[PDB]
Amino acid sequence: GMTVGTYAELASVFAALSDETRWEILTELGRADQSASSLATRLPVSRQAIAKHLNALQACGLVESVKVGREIRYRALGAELNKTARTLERIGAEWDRRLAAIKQIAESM
Amino acid sequence: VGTYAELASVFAALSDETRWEILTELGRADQSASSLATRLPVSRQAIAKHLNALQACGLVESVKVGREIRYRALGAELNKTARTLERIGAEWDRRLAAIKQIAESM
Amino acid sequence: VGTYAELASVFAALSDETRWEILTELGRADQSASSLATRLPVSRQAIAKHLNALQACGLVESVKVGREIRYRALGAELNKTARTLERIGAEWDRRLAAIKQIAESM
Amino acid sequence: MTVGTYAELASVFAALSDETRWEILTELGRADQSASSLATRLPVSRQAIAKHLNALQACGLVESVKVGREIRYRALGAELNKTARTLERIGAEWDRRLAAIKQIAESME
Repeated sequence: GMTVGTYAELASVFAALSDETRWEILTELGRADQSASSLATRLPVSRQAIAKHLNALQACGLVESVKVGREIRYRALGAELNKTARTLERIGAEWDRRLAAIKQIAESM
Repeated sequence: VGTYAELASVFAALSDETRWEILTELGRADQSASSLATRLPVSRQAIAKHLNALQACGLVESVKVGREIRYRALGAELNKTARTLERIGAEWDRRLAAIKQIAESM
Repeated sequence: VGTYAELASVFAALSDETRWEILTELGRADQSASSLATRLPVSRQAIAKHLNALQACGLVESVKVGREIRYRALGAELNKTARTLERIGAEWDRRLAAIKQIAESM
Repeated sequence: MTVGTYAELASVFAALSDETRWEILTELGRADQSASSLATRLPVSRQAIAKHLNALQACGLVESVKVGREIRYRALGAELNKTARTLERIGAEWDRRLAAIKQIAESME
């Protein structure tokens, strides 16, 4: 389940989710659509850093822009968190099955 | 919660291709650090540094087997992380579905 | 949906400036095509054409008054139009509010 | 009922002067829809739908809603409400003036 293809496909998500500040942004954006200037007013992160985090989050599919008329807001999306979660379950299940084989053969008289 | 600090650490550990390679190895069989250094293009020292990061976030544990230390990959941490992401994603998905229904339903 | 053919005709009538100018003057008081010419900076040709359009969409009616024909603005037709827009507007504002109550923080 | 009222409302009156634009507004007031969606629903060409949408956006009766690959449109009540306020005022004034004339005529000897 760990193939290099999986890692290459999820690498940008893993990188995105490796930062506490990005989780802070995601949590905000999963609660209510917000502008970058809403986020800047809330968090101790500069407007330019927020822009960079938002671009990284949109590029890997964790955030989408929502532009209504002239107003630009952002929204967190579950699709990539769900995909990541399914992959981490499948890999966790294989490690578990593997561990069960080893425990079982340690018992063989 | 400390939940986001722990998520960030796990993804920081997974984000590195060398750690992914180590976990791929361990996935298939628990191994000593010397074994991993024999198999991979990094030094015994680099392996110990990666292993420390993998242990510190709960993805690997060391275990003394006879006269040697082995490392094992821990499914429980992948399952816990997955369950957290499923919770969070289900709420974002509920909200998206609600928005699209009121905004777009034909 | 008979409403929208009639809405469109009312707005087509209101959409021309010189026709607006005539209509406003009638709203002040009924008058003949003659008195409209005397009172307004407009041609007799334009009055004839716009009075026809205003009548054909129901915003004005002609009345025989002794030996003259006068034209009267029909505030009922404005009120019916305003009431229709207010209903429609209300139905669009409710959908907007609903979307908003889900999508953004109130 | 000033010529300033006309100057500002002129583009709205023009937009509302076409039954096809009313049909497009009715659809967009019930559901945000793409131009493609509208063309599936109405016997109007995509070119015509595009021109009408441009017209409706320019006077503020519709806004675009852009989320992903998707561009949709939404009817907004705001200009309808402003127009209705103005027509209601004008109608009420005509009624007042008519009543005042009736009293003048009754007092004529």
